[PDB]
Amino acid sequence: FVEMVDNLRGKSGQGYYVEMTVGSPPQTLNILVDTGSSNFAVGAAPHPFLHRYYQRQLSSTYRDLRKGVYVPYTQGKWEGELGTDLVSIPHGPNVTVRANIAAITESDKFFINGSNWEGILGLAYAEIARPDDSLEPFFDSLVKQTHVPNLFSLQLCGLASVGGSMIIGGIDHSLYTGSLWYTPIRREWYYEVIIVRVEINGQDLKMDCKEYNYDKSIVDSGTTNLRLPKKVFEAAVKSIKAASSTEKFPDGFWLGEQLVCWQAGTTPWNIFPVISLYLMGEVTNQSFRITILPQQYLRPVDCYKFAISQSSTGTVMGAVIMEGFYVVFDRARKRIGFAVSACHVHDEFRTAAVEGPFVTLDMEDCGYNI
Ligand SMILES: NC1=N[C@@]2(CO1)c1cc(-c3cccnc3F)ccc1Oc1c(F)cc(C3=CCOCC3)cc12
Repeated sequence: FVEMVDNLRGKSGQGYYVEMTVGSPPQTLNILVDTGSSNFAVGAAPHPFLHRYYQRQLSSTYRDLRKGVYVPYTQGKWEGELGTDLVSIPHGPNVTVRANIAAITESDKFFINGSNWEGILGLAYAEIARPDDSLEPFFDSLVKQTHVPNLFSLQLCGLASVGGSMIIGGIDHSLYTGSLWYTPIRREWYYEVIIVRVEINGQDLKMDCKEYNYDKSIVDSGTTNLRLPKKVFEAAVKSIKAASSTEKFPDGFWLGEQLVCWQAGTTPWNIFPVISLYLMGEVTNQSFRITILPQQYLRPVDCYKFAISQSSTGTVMGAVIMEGFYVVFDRARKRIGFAVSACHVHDEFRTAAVEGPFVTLDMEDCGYNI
């Protein structure tokens, strides 16, 4: 899938985007790739932050659905007008599909000042689409209307410019080393998974594993940080604090309230512990683990921010997790694959890892239910 490699760009902390076209003749837009939502929505008015926007008046293939959509989320809001049009991905499969497009006509804290994207591609499932699950997500339309296989994979490589690959309809083996290990998609809404054990430098946090997935754990390309439920974050910080105690930092730093700095080239990587998440495996009583480095959870702003934070919406495996791995969203088999990314950032002492099998009992009890 050579044509799709390196089809993602971005700025640190502002997400990864892919070039798309909408309408006839095609209008080119850069679109944020978001596995944590399910709408395709694009700027359609001259907001001052935008390089460009969708001009429905210029598209002969535009169809109005004559319905509005209103989308508040935890950190912002957009609203718009529903329609369909022809959509393609220039550095994707050689196909063109008729997709739902929300033309964004009002927004708050959605667009980012200085960013180079103009819309959002929600790759999650219809259950969390707005206004409801009748609005078919883009990927659902793509698979229904073409022979593109029902899967995609992401290699996120990490203002400094970031890069990556979105392989639509397949897997590119040059993007990872070792084997893929798969964890089940628990339910098709978000890309929900189940974490069955957590270790900091190989030391089990020893919490009831339900806490790790309260109220859910998801794989989310549209979140920068690793977000952990409050109780788990407390416990994880406590352990990370202890493991790194040879150098002392202010309390606010652990809350993301301030940075920490060292002289260029002397960041003490080795004093910071690795973080391991064991995920439910494909087989009964079988798990595997993924392990990330401080290179993943200490974000450049040599100064750095702590990129793990507390959550009230469950665990979010954001860019901090994903930049460690090649991640396969195997929708066809209701599973997510992880393999060590060929592009992840590390040092000569430690590298991100995907390892298994491990023996883990009562993994079904780790899932949260109402
Ligand atoms: N993953 C996720 N995507 C969000 C929030 O988190 C998001 C992230 C970004 C962003 C910002 C910075 C860096 N990287 C990003 F992806 C930008 C804009 C943005 O917009 C929306 C949005 F409009 C709706 C929703 C939802 C709609 C319906 O229910 C599910 C949530 C989520 C998001």
